[PDB]
Amino acid sequence: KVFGRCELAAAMKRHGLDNYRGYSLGNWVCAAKFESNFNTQATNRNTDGSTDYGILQINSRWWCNDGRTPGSRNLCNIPCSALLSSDITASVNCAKKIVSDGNGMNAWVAWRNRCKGTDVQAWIRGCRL
Ligand SMILES: [Cl-]
Ligand SMILES: [Cl-]
Ligand SMILES: [Cl-]
Ligand code: NA
Ligand SMILES: [Rh+3]
Ligand SMILES: [Rh+3]
Ligand SMILES: [Rh+3]
Ligand SMILES: [Rh+3]
Ligand SMILES: [Rh+3]
Ligand SMILES: [Rh+3]
Repeated sequence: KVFGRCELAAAMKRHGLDNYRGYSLGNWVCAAKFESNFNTQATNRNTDGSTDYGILQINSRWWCNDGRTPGSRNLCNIPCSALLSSDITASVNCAKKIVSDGNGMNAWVAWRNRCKGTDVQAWIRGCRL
């Protein structure tokens, strides 16, 4: 499913991301924009053989099981395919664990390089939230 910007903002808000670990909703929407272009079905292979899945491009190296990432963990206790669903519940719940692990949103390289320090509020402008 390819979310609209405000549609995704609304779903992220309902699921508790707004100000989660101190990160305003615009941070999460900006991250999703540059990670996946709001596409829940997005996948990308990493150089190390792990794969990133879903709207927030969650990595099989640590967070989910895809059966093809040797030596990896499954800290969110989910198949990576759960992260591709039209329902963002699994991605949000796993994202909450990632952002709590010490590095905050710096875990998402595209957030660090493209969202951090910018006017992220722009990403939720106009939405009925
Ligand atoms: Cl914001
Ligand atoms: Cl594996
Ligand atoms: Cl932080
Ligand atoms: Na894994
Ligand atoms: Rh808000
Ligand atoms: Rh890499
Ligand atoms: Rh399985
Ligand atoms: Rh649901
Ligand atoms: Rh839902
Ligand atoms: Rh502004």
